[PDB]
Amino acid sequence: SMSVKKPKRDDSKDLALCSMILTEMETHEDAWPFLLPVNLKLVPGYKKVIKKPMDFSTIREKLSSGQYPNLETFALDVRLVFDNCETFNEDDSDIGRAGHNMRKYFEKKWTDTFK
Repeated sequence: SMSVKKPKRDDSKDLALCSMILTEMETHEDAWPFLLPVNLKLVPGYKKVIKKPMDFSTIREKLSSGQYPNLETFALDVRLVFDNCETFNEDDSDIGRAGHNMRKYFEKKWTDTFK
């Protein structure tokens, strides 16, 4: 509350560390469905169904230009990528499996880097 604060967690490395995580996600062999925005002209249904499209290249640009206020807003966009994928893709498809794999990979790196 006013003039009453918990001890200051050091957040000075968060930007660098989210960039490293994002590099590791970008270079994973199963990243290919997620590297670029879904082409809304060429993929029927996507525009109407997926209210907030997100992809690794869009996260990279937001990261690089100070559009994440804190590390939690960064994780919310990474998770959005996988939540969108599960909304649109069957679990038993190459893309569906890719999304599960990547979400697992992300959540481990997130825990090991920050928790």
